[PDB]
Amino acid sequence: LSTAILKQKNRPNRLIVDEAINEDNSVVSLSQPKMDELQLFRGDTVLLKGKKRREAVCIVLSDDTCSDEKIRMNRVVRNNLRVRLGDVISIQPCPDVKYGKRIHVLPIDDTVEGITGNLFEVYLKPYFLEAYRPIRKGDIFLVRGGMRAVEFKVVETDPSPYCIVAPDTVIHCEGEPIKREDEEESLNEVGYDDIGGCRKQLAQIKEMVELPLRHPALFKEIGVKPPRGILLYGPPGTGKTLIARAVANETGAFFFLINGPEIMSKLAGESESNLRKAFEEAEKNAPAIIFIDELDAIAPKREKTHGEVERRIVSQLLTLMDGLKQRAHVIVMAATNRPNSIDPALRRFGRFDREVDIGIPDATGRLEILQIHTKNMKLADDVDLEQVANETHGHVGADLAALCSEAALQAIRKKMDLIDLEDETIDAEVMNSLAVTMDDFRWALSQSNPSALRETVVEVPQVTWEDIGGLEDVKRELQELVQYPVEHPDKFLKFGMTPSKGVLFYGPPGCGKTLLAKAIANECQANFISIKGPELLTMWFGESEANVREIFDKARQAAPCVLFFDQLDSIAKARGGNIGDGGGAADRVINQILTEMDGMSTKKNVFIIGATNRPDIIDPAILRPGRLDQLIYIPLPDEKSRVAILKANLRKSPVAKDVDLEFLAKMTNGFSGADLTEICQRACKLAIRESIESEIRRERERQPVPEIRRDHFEEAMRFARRSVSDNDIRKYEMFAQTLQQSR
Amino acid sequence: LSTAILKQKNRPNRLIVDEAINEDNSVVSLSQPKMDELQLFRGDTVLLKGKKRREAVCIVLSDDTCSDEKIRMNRVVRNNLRVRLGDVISIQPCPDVKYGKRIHVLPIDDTVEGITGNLFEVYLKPYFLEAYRPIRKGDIFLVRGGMRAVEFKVVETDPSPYCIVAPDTVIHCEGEPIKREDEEESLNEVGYDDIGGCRKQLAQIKEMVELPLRHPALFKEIGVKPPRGILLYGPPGTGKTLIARAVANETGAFFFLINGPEIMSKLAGESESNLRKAFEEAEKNAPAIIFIDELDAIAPKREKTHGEVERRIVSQLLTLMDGLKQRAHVIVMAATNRPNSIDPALRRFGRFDREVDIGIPDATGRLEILQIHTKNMKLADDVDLEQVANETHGHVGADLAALCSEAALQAIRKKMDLIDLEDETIDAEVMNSLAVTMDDFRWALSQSNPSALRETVVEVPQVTWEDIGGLEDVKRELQELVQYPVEHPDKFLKFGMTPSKGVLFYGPPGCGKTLLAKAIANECQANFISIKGPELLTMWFGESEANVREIFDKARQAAPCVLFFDQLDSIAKARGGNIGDGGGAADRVINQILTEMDGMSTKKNVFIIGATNRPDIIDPAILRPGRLDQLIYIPLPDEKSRVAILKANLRKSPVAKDVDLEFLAKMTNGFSGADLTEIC
Ligand SMILES: Nc1ncnc2c1ncn2[C@@H]1O[C@H](COP(=O)(O)OP(=O)(O)OP(=O)(O)O)[C@@H](O)[C@H]1O
Ligand SMILES: Nc1ncnc2c1ncn2[C@@H]1O[C@H](COP(=O)(O)OP(=O)(O)OP(=O)(O)O)[C@@H](O)[C@H]1O
Ligand SMILES: Nc1ncnc2c1ncn2[C@@H]1O[C@H](COP(=O)(O)OP(=O)(O)OP(=O)(O)O)[C@@H](O)[C@H]1O
Ligand SMILES: Nc1ncnc2c1ncn2[C@@H]1O[C@H](COP(=O)(O)OP(=O)(O)OP(=O)(O)O)[C@@H](O)[C@H]1O
Ligand SMILES: [Mg+2]
Ligand SMILES: [Mg+2]
Ligand SMILES: [Mg+2]
Ligand SMILES: [Mg+2]
Repeated sequence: LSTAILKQKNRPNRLIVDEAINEDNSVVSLSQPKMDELQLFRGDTVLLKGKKRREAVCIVLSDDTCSDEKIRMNRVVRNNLRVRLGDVISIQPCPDVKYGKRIHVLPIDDTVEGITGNLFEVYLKPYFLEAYRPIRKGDIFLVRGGMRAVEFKVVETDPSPYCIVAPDTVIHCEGEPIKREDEEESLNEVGYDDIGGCRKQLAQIKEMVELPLRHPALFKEIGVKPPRGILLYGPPGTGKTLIARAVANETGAFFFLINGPEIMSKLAGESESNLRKAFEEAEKNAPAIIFIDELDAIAPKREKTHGEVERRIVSQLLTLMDGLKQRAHVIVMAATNRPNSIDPALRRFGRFDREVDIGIPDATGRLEILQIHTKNMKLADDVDLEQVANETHGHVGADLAALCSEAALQAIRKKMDLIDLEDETIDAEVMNSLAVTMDDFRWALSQSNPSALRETVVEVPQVTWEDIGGLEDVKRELQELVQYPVEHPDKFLKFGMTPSKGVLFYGPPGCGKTLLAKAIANECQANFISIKGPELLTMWFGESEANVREIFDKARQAAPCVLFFDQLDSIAKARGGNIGDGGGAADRVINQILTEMDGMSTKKNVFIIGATNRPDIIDPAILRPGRLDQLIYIPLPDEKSRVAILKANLRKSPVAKDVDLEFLAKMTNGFSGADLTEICQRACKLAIRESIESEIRRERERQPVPEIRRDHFEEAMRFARRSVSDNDIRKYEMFAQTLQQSR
Repeated sequence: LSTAILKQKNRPNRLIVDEAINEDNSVVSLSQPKMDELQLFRGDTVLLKGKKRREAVCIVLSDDTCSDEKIRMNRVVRNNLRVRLGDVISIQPCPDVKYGKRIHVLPIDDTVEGITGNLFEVYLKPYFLEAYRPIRKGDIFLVRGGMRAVEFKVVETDPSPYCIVAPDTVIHCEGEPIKREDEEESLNEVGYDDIGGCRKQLAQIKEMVELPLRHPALFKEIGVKPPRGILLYGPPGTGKTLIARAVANETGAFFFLINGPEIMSKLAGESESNLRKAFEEAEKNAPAIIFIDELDAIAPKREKTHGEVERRIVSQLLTLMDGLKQRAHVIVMAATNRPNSIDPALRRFGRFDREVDIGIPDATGRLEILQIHTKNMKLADDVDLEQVANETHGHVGADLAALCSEAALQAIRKKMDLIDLEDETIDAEVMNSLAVTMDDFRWALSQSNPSALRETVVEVPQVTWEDIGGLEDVKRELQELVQYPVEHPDKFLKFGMTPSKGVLFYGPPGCGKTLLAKAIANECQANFISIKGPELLTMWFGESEANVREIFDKARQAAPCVLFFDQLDSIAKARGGNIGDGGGAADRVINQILTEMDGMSTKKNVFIIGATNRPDIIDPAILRPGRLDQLIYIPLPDEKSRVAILKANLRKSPVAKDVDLEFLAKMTNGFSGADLTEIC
């Protein structure tokens, strides 16, 4: 119930926005029982409160067809109130609305292009002649007249912001034409409703910022001071500065914006004075909100700062934050991608004391974000955004916006066959037939990738489970560990049993350890991170473990995720394996991997997979419970599995019907999966050699091979060798025997 | 569908540029049926649109010999329209072209060298007398008369930009003469047609940079904002800066350049101030393009950056791209060859959201690059660019340009002994005779090596397959090893199986393991990286693995490449044999080689070949198929080989007829090939 502040509550003034029947730009209608409930009289002026602090004046009337909870209200004041159909607005009477003296209204530039008539007599005089229409400073109204309808913007009113347009009120239209860009930017201004997937964080921010500034007495009587510093921290793209934009657009208090690097100045000491002057500018316009974007830019650790001016700036900020209690009416926010780099003194109680964590949205959060970004988008009927939000597993809101933009560009590509770039104009019918479909979202989802992982992505060959032969039980387990919590989250969480956070693959080389990982990457609907072992190591001190920390943190945001540590022999070898280990850089890397895997334990599933080649050198601390709990032995295929391996490799290759894949398996008593592949590649190469010789033979006399035959496999069989010998197999069993005895 | 934007849809306005017959500078010729198709009347003034947003005005005159798909025009308008014979331009009516009031023309300096008379009366007044010539600002036209034909530049007109030179129109030529260098630079300006091998990338960049600018209504209708950030990445020489230059040249929007290190300044807060001033200037002149060249110079990782000024620069860039005050129709482009070094915050959407990879071109793309680079050059008829493109395997566009320059330099060299360095002038006959032959491409190609490989280059003693005696079967496996996947990639795909890309040579010393590698380096048509074993290893903790990674990454960039390990038992030994071996780095290097050879990445045409004296210490993982899958045993020569080895050594050696090499093979039984050479 921490979101009770978000709940819009029941107010009699609340009404639903609906299409108008006869309502013009200055009159609205309410139902007669609602008029009697609100004590609203016909002919009274009423005020409508919408989103983004947008307000308008209209006359209230009675309509017997109007629902009680609903209002009849036309589109001009819809755009004025910045609301759409279905929205909830507030209505109250406004007394003491006097006759207007002078108003300055100016047309919209694109609504008057090519128009040279007398604007007053054609447009303003007939519309306001003896109508007594109520207006507001900044109102937009559409007037019919001349050869094309014209919209105007009110620029000045006398008095302001409310007055009555009387027949003797001075109305003039001279002035510079208002550009469309300003009106469009004001219309597309961001509000709270733009924000999705962070309702809890939105409630926290509102009750930390808006409620104290709006009602300081409500806190005063109970005797608790408002929170003076709020820190918004999270991974890039989550919507921190979007929250800042929403607050700045829909708060009552004056808003001051500070960008960290902007504080810097060349003159000696002027940067601290700039921070100071910003704070006193907040002082004069109290109450106020200060937003310090990129706080880590100007607030590093003073223990680690090598510059005098930066250290002075941090200390000056600390002094200002300490005095912020003396201010009593100023609230400061800060957004940072790395909260850990900020000096801890700025995180002490009384300085950024309450920290809000803007996190990765869930499935319903991603659905909300997608719906928000598709509100201006035009969609067909086949589109279902719930599936799209389901398929985006680790995507942050910025990634979802990128997905929507890519899908729109894909629809534009689909229409690019008809549209011509070099054309001076675009046809109307082609423009109208343009629309976004499910196929565009599916293409975008194909090309979609979280921005956090673009540095860990690798191009993996196309591998599907049918490509892998044998290991049928192993395949089921891998789907039973990965696919069930991904597809059935409710089952696992309800039971409450602790999961295995690892599956170590130990087996002879070429038996499918890496292919199973490729199958996970291509099929399983979870973000995949492939870590080649010795990538994380760095010769420079401290960074080698840092790369381990960031990678483990990197998979943390994108849960569901699979962290594939290929060849654990390098990063995680036995403690004391380097008996000297004077530097300890390898040892500290092994310890760091231990810290992270034990460090995180929560509902969101992050699977760590290691495809070790020879598992005995691995530190057993990795294999001990709590880390890599489940182990799968990837064995050499038997006679039945080998036939599947031969079929899976040869399924895309045209082969003779005479070739018996069952016969080849029993001859290959001990061959691995890779060895069976070499038999097929060797046979394929021999067929190519014949085809090259055949085509040379035919062209030589003038101046082939449709499929691999039985003789081709016969010639390729003699070159075949058994890669992994019997002695190598025993050690792989020996590791299992030692673990089984301990188990 | 990806390159749908690059389709040049056929419209009647699209016409082929053709030579002139009797036309002067101010007219072009169209076929009568095509005129009736577009309702064009003879004598009408029309507006011509060409490359690089270049416009010209010409009069339409009918010709029965003019093709319906072609338009006749002279050299002057073609140089005005920045097009060539065989290009496509758009022709449309240009009404309301008024009579000129007063125009300013300035002659070209090199056409007036030695002319001291009144340029007006000598050239211009006869040129425009009762002609009503249509002219446009910036046009270049040549006038005959006097002592030498003189070109003129129209720098200003009244009205603008189109007017007709009427008899009363004032034509004055006073002013500062125009430099030749400026005209040359403008004529050799770089456009979208100068970039080859990047059709997908050009499609993406045109969709991002050109399409929203030219049609800012499609996105308004569909209700989205097109991506406003492009990050071009790839190995050096692929053309990222070239694509930036083409975009700057061919766009109408204001274009601002930001070189990386130019931002840095002495005084505190001047780097942030410079970035802010650039972005504010772009915002004022919206729509605009900002190009940040060498972005990794000023945008490194904040967590990996020591100096606080650099982190402040990164934060300022982050706030400028996306902050509380969003950008106003500004597109930001950047080019780096290390996209991973860029800070992770810059890569998300609302920033460098679209990352476009300028990869190494394949055969057809590099043929396109060669055609682009040879359009200005003059070549003999015997040349074949297709063969030159086929032979250049790992070359990048810069390397192809270097090949062209080297070939032209060889063409100059061939004509050197005729001409003199200290002579005042070159013989005109030598200049006319001068041309680039196929021999010059062949020589430049022989000396041509990729830029990526200018470090891993060694001198090889030029061994041929005939130098190696015996090993007849092994040679056939080696020749078809590298030839088949590159010469016939279709055959593998038709049979649908991956080629084998690994060979291990093991045998007694002196039997030709290193010799076979020498022959591969010369005879085989693929890049060759030869590295001895221990050279990769380094004192530092992570360097020894990073060295292995960059060699394999370098071989991938140069595919098809052969990566030969001279003593593979050095760098690839059995793990666990020595506990505490060094810092454990030797075992980790084996792991690095293991993942690079066969891992989760897609495998290119990189053939890994290794030779080892003692293969028993080789790590069994390295021997697994998919890594050195073929284990070739090169044993001591039999009697038949011992004859061949003796003959191969002495093939260039004058020997007596009486000595019988056949007997020598029978006496030696366990002799190695090195031992046989010792006798010789
Ligand atoms: N929860 C959300 N709901 C709706 N839109 C969102 C949400 N989160 C992000 N976006 C959108 O995705 C983009 C995120 O950019 P923005 O700069 O606001 O994110 P940020 O995480 O605060 O940034 P940074 O980490 O760089 O400070 C914007 O286009 C924003 O509108
Ligand atoms: N079950 C299988 N079905 C089909 N192909 C297989 C199978 N097992 C192995 N292969 C083949 O072997 C190769 C896969 O080797 P992989 O990298 O998975 O081996 P590994 O057991 O992880 O060994 P290592 O990492 O020690 O070399 C591919 O060429 C693949 O075609
Ligand atoms: N695709 C291409 N088409 C035509 N010419 C090309 C192409 N790529 C490179 N070139 C040629 O190579 C040079 C372009 O170098 P450029 O500065 O664009 O490379 P780059 O990839 O940006 O390099 P770096 O990353 O080192 O800055 C020019 O001489 C140009 O003619
Ligand atoms: N088959 C051969 N034909 C001709 N010369 C040969 C042959 N085998 C060896 N030689 C001669 O042996 C000498 C060096 O041989 P090479 O370097 O190829 O041996 P290797 O087997 O690779 O040795 P190592 O593994 O010990 O480095 C050269 O003089 C070369 O001419
Ligand atoms: Mg932000
Ligand atoms: Mg593997
Ligand atoms: Mg460059
Ligand atoms: Mg050797």
